[PDB]
Amino acid sequence: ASKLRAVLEKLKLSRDDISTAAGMVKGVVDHLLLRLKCDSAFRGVGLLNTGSYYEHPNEFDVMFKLEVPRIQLEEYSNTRAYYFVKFKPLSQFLEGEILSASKMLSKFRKIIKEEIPAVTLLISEKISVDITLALESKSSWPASTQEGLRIQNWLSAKVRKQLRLKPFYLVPKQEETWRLSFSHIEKEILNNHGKSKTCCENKEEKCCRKDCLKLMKYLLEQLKERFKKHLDKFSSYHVKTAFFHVCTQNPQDSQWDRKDLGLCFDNCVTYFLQCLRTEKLENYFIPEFNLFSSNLIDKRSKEFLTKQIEYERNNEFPVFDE
Ligand SMILES: [Zn+2]
Repeated sequence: ASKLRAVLEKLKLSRDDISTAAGMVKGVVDHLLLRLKCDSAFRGVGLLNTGSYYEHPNEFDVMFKLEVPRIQLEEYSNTRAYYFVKFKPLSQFLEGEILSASKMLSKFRKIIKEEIPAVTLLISEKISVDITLALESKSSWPASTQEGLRIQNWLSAKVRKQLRLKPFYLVPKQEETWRLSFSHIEKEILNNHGKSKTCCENKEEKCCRKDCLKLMKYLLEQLKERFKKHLDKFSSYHVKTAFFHVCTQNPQDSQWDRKDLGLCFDNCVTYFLQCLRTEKLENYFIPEFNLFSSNLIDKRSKEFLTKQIEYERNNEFPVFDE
């Protein structure tokens, strides 16, 4: 549809500005990586490479991963996503048997501080980088994910098995808990997203999946930008999660034809609206973890965002107007 394509054209205008800043961040990040490598605790550290930039302007997100030897997890309450970690030289942060996140974060923060979720939010001039520490575990994924990643009918059972052989990550968050992270898998599915292995590799198989995700993120950004903080709790992660569920529901590449961009976008919006109304948005990897629970976002805010998105959809997205 013309309006949506005009919006996608407008977003392209900002590409080089994002590009150039990325190389400035990358220079600083490359610089911290080497100094973190000197410290005993962080000697194995490396760059995970994930998030918006890696997937397809002043804000950037970077994850530092650290290989931790044979890990053992303990689920904080019945949270599904939060854990204490223990083992089957990081013993300096051991609270007896349990790895202290705030001990690890304090030194991690101090080293970067010396050099100059999120751990560090740091600055080169008008560049905000969030830097996150992630423990890497090459073990089987925890049981809370056993019913997650429901890609079998879309990306295939074989791909699901291959993805679950990859490591998983833990990011520091009733204190001292770590949360599961699969940002590496999120990037892999967005960049290898078709039922056809050649989806978006030639002119006959251009789908509109990525453009739909971009449009959904831009929709939420624009609605937030209009308010000085009713929508503070909503993030691009909610939009991305909802988008993954919509790919599951529409597994065929022929359901994402570029010429059907308007209909595909409507699908994404209508699903996100359903999530708002039912107050349920399951983490794509951890189904019992409800991103839209009342513990996380009050009923009123969810109700409020429902009204605006409903208004936008019923009037052809005036927020996207010239
Ligand atoms: Zn494609």
